Amino acid sequence: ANLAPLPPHVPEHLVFDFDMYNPPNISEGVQKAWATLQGPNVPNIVWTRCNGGHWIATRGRLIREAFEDPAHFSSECPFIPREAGEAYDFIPTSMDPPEQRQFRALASSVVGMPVVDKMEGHIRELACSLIDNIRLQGHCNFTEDFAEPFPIRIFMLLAGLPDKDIPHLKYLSDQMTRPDGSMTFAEARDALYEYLMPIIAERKLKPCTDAISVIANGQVNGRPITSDEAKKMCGLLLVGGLDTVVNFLSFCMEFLAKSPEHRKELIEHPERIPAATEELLRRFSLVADGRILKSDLEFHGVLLKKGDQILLPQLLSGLDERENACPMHVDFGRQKVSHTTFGHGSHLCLGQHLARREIVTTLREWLARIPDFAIAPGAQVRHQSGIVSGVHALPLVWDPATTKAV
Ligand code: HEM
Ligand SMILES: CC1(C)[C@H]2CC(=O)[C@]1(C)C[C@H]2O
Ligand SMILES: [K+]
Repeated sequence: ANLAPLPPHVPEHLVFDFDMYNPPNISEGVQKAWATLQGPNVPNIVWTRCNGGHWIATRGRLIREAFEDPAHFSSECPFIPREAGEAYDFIPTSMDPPEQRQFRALASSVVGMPVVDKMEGHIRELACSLIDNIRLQGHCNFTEDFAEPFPIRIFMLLAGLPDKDIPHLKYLSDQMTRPDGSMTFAEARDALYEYLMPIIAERKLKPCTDAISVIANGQVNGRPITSDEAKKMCGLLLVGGLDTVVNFLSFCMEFLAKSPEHRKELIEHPERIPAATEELLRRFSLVADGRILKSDLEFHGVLLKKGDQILLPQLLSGLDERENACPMHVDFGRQKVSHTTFGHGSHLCLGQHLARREIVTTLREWLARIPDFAIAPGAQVRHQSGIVSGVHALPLVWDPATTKAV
């Protein structure tokens, strides 16, 4: 990991060379590898020299404080490294208020609770279909056989995209969150745009009721959304639809495959699933992005200079022992589940109703049919970090005679 030379305004004792794309002991799990930032030795604000050099807030309180302070911590450059944050132009995420407010309203229209409730029957049926089909085999590669097809196919149906384009779209979205290096962020962004611009154009000529039609034919400030804004908005929805829930589901199922007491609780008390969903979202939070400083700022005794970037990992607040006692322990009866998994401040995630509904459906439908399962013997479940953290592969095994037709 290359280290950028230490800027002169940054003092030595705050330096902690954390690589957000390669955190230390990832074999303990990516959330526990990020939590090394909250170890005993570690200041609450640190400078890392990796990825061009940037600050990191490591505590839930400072993360929330920064997220509620867009006048100082701007969304104009929200990704590390700078080159990616500079090329990030998705809408509404790259706008500060009040400008982002009306775009947020358009985006919210296509993935909001009215749309989730409209899709619920599609969501239920595809999840049951996927889990039937594999129920009698006694094994699966969960990432490939459920975690990817279930949320992506729902998102493609909501956006009206053939699905068939999934391999290409999935590969581009991955490039922007956990890059492999064969493309810059801008190169993946520009390929996503070449895909989207003709569909947007096609859909102003022949509108359907899908999400891309509704955006391209939308309005901000009483005037038509432009072609330029429509593709930056549609692009954002495509990266969240393809690379968030997908990764999160694998984390949960890996947890449940090692935790029979937790499985039984959700089978015997199905009304507990929504609360367990919240506690799995805290424990297996997976997003981390950042902000750029609009001005010099003395932040809890540390001088941040105009143009510094600061990583404010959304996943860290709920792993913070100051927010949740015994934070690595999953407790479905936790009296207060404190987290910022879906963000904080004016950018709080718009697709979170879709995500919760997909997570709850996975939990209920998988456990109604495959109540007993395990990680394959001698399998290594390998994690991966980035803007969105993930799981490489999750081989599960189970006895088909202990499954259930429903
Ligand atoms: C477990 C699943 C998900 C998690 C943890 C998650 C996380 C987040 C986080 C942390 C942010 C704030 C980023 C920032 O402050 O810069 C955000 C924003 C956003 N997310 Fe999600 N997301 C998930 C699923 C989805 C899905 C499926 C969609 C569907 C399109 C989506 C759409 C959006 C949008 C549109 C925004 C921008 C809101 C704004 O900037 O005003 N998310 N998400
Ligand atoms: C940070 C996000 C999770 C959020 C904004 C992004 O770029 C994401 C990676 C997808 C979208 O939902
Ligand atoms: K920008």
